[PDB]
Amino acid sequence: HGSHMESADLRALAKHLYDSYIKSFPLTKAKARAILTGKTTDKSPFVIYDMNSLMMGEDKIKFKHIQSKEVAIRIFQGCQFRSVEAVQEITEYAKSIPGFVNLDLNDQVTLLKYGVHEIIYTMLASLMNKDGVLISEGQGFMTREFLKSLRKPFGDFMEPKFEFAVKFNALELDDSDLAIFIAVIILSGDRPGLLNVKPIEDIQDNLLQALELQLKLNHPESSQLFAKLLQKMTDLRQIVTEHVQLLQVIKKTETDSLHPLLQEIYKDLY
Ligand SMILES: Cc1c(C)n(Cc2ccc(C(C)(C)C(=O)O)cc2)c2ccc(C(=O)N[C@H](C)c3cccc(C4CC4)c3)cc12
Repeated sequence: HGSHMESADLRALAKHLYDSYIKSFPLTKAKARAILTGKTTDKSPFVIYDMNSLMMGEDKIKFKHIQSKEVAIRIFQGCQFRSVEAVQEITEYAKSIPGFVNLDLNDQVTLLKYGVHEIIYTMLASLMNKDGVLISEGQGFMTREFLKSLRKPFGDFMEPKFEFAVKFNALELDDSDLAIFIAVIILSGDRPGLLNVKPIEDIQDNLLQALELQLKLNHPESSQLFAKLLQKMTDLRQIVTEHVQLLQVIKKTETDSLHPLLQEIYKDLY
């Protein structure tokens, strides 16, 4: 429909959330895609396609701590070290969402608990194509087929992430669309264990309308793209369930997981 004063607010909200999306996250989908196509002035990332290429990229790494079994551990421990840094960047973006910090602190924890994994899955699509995924803030690129070649419990922990990304990146969403799409996931008013739901649903419905207005403007072709995104929010919860069910098996009937003190030692040291 036509414009008005309310449309001026949703476009300003979309820009405000976009400004926070650029600052909260260092590698946006715009630059992440520019690295994959080689059309960026930055150096080409190191490619990990076989076991031999992996034993050359680790020589560029500073540390050296964990045999064909230590590979599946170091690789898994790697994204675990980015997942902990992910929450740092996701929380800063969540705090920048207008009205999130005014919620109850117990709800802010509950929204971030069940929602951070879906954002990790969502933003992971911005870093990967049909061949591999960008790792270490665009410094490396690990092949999808190489992640399949890992040991049996670890050859299937990245594949659900690639299958969702191929269907998700087929929508050609940009940083402006993904900015509003993440906030809607954060402000999911039906997270198990919320205190005040009404103030959260007001923000989500406000973010939903700012998202639908964004998609109608930023995507003239392909109607019902807003309905396609809402189905992806339902797909993520099914994928996170299969991921958290697989993560508890590798952390209890496989690895030791990383020690709590060692993780903070590696964070502040390098
Ligand atoms: C498997 C893997 C993925 C898939 N990546 C991409 C990735 C991007 C972005 C995200 C988030 C969630 C932040 C996102 O933006 O969506 C997640 C995963 C990686 C990024 C870096 C590394 C990694 O080993 N680094 C260094 C070398 C490192 C740092 C500390 C400790 C160690 C080893 C214990 C000694 C290694 C691994 C991976």
